[PDB]
Amino acid sequence: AMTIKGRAFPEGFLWGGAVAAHQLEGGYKEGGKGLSTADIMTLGTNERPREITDGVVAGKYYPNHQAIDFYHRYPEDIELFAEMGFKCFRTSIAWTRIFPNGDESEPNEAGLQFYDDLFDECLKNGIQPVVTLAHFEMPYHLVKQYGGWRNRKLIQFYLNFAKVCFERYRDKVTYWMTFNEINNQTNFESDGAMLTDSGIIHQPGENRERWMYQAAHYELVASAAAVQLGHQINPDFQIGCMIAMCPIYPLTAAPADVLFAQRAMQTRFYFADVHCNGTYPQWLRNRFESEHFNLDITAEDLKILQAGTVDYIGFSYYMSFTVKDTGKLAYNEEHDLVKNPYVKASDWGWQVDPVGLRYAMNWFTDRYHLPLFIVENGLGAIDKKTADNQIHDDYRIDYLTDHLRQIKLAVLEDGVDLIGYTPWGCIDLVAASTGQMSKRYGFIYVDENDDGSGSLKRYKKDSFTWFQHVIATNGAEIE
Amino acid sequence: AMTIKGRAFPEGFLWGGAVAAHQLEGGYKEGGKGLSTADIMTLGTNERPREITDGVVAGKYYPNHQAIDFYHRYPEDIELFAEMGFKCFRTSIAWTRIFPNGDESEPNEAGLQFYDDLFDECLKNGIQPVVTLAHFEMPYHLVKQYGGWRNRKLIQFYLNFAKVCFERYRDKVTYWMTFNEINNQTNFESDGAMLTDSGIIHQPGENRERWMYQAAHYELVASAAAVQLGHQINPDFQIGCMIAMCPIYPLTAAPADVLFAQRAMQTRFYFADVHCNGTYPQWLRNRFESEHFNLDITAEDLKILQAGTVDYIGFSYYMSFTVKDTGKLAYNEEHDLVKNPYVKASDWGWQVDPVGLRYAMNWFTDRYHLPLFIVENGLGAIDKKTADNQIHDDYRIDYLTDHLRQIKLAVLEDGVDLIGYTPWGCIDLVAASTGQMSKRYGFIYVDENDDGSGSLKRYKKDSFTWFQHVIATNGAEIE
Ligand SMILES: OC[C@H]1O[C@@H](O)[C@H](O)[C@@H](O)[C@@H]1O
Ligand SMILES: OC[C@H]1O[C@@H](O)[C@H](O)[C@@H](O)[C@@H]1O
Repeated sequence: AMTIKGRAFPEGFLWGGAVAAHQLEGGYKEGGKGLSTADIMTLGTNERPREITDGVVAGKYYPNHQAIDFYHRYPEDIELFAEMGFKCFRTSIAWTRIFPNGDESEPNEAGLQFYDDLFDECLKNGIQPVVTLAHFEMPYHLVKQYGGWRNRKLIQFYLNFAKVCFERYRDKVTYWMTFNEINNQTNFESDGAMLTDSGIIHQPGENRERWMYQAAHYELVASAAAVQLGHQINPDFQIGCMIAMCPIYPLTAAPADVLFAQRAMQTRFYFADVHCNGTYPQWLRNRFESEHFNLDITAEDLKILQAGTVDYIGFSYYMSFTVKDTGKLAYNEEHDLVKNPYVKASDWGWQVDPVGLRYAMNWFTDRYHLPLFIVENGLGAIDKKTADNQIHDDYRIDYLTDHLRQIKLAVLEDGVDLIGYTPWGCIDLVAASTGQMSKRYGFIYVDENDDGSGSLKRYKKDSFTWFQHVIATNGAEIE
Repeated sequence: AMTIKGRAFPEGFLWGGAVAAHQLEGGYKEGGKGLSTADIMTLGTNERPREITDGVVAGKYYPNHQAIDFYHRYPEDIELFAEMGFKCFRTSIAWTRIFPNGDESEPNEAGLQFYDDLFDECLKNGIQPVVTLAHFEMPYHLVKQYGGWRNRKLIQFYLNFAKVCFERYRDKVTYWMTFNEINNQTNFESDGAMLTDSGIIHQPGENRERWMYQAAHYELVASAAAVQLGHQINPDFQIGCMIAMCPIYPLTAAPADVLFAQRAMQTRFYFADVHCNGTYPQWLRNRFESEHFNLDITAEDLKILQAGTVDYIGFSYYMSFTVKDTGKLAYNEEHDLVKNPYVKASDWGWQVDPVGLRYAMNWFTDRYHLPLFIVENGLGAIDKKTADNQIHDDYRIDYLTDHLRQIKLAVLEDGVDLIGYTPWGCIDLVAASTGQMSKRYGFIYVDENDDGSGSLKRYKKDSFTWFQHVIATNGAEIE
């Protein structure tokens, strides 16, 4: 029964922080940038959904247009990351800075130069960029013109973008991921998931589930083609998938509940099966037939999938879910979840379950036997900044400490292969679900309110010093 | 929502029945046969354990000595199997008929001739033998002389036996399995599991768990060496493992219960991980270190394991288990199970859970992506034979029908790759746990009582006609 206190994480462990371009950069039309799917989502709340508009509508507030102005302020924000001691910085390359409309024959030089400048600023401070190519910010032109990822043509458009980035940043970036949280669209009834993952805005009469699987198929093919392409450009690239890991528990030991939870996880994680094993699960191929989807899946696609399996599994962890049998062995995330009575929840309703992260790490390890990278984890919570500009975020420290304890057990005791750990929203940024600044994740407070007002000044929260010390001690004190 | 009624199992499906040599043959010293570990186990009950004696003790009744005399009666019993329409017959080759003491330099010809005669009788009736090499009947001399599978020397002794069988029956047997229910010894406190799997009779002061893992290691190495050897002798052999598949559910959605059940299944099924993936799970290698086992595991062993992974997973299914968190993340099967309040149980306390078999089939498929073969399934129950020699075993038909429904769903809807299905104890035989005849599994009633008395006549139960019709219709009517 030996303590984990005093034992560090492995040597070479990548501590850092994670963001996405559209949530912090602002500068949404600077440098020739095109309009993205993030730029058409208005401000919402936990109770009122963001509105998805047909382009920019006069008079409406779009939080992603200016965000926190990291497009201009990155030198000073990176200084703060370096003060905390980050080894890496996980962000996205904005697709619309490189291919503003998506279907150009040549990339945008000003966009490429922006990321050279950003990555150089990181590297000058000893911080390695870790890059996600698709992160909920595809060109709105591809949505309007082609129907988004309904259209097979997007595979090549994505690959044109991937190729440019892999070549330009060949000597600057080692770790890449293809499609952020590709499996959010498991909830095929979620307008937000469908737009962010796939550029799908529902058309009357369409079969939502059918089109989700078609789009996901093309994305999986594009990912596999990109893994092969990237390795041709630089064989030392590590190219991963990115899975939203919300584990799903059975409510009870009733056999039907246990089978329903197994199918729920098969449904939410088939994307990982394809990314890692290179083949579709047969239950799901059988579903396509029994639901009469008639998907466009070719022999060439299947060959690409098998040849383009990933090097590691990047994943996010925030929460777990629970299900009971509904009477039909098919999981519909919009309707089939029940609240877990054993755990508490955040103010946005997200269940707090650190033990579930140890479960999840074992689940991925035993299924796939690949290295993992925790590329998002965090607690969205209200902060109050005091008169003397302090932020006493003990609630956020507690959440992160509790999750790190379970991660540390999974690494030291269970022997999970973990590349690194990057908390989400390390500088306060625009929330995805709601567009709120008030749902704060950061170690660094940004003085911007939900209505966009404020000085935009940055202040260190108490969690900044906490995480700085975790990094300095390589997690040794966590117990 | 299409019915499965009217849809058959796949073409080429192997229906049959399963037994083990020591449970039905009798003739325990005929033809030069040596004393086995089955021949030193006395009669018990659900409440009173079988006694394991040091060799044969005068005056005690050993049910396996004469069993049901299939050693002499096989021609007439096989006629009954052929009348039911079996495609295959799953049995073991008695290790002690081939190598009576285990360490001989040459095999026993009379033993080899017995299996030529038995297999020829099957094949003359169009029934293919399916053979398990080790099935709870190893030579007692190896236990006494070497300490059973505590001793590395048993690897070669097992391989001498395997080689002889593979060569002799090269043109008669396609499907082989190495070690029956290799994972029963997960319960390292079970005297029965330790003797039957591993030839281990506890010595005072020994660390039971440590020695279980050592023995299992040598058995896994022997299995992997045998897969390679068999394929050299006949590349068309299909050589499988044999896992006792009791799935383990969490009692509730409490995160600690879910993690404990995950570890319980990792513990009970690491054997499958080794047989299929070719490597130990890291959590378990870490356990060996933290429990200070100092196991004898060499680089050569690990190389053999990786090169000798199996062609298919043979498994038994009878029941499921449930667990709740005990406060320590280590599963001890003798103490850590709780009864599942959602299901009923047999008269020997075995939980009835057909849905769990669909769960299990998905669990193996998604973890390993190998074909499966259900080589045991059945209900041990009291039968009453009427005055007119009928046996109205509707309880047994019901159990088997309910399990076949779930199997059929797993094959037709979930797309699991299933080679065949062989109910256990197809002719009434001596129970393993207790040595009782009264715990009956068969389609064919044998008139022998728990004390060995009776005529030994065979009678068709109602389930015989039921299963004959399942085979004739290739399972099409099951709904
Ligand atoms: O992006 C953060 C989270 O958003 C939720 O809407 C999704 O369902 C999760 O899968 C995801 O991890
Ligand atoms: O042999 C039949 C059954 O015996 C029980 O004692 C074991 O625990 C099971 O794993 C096995 O399937």
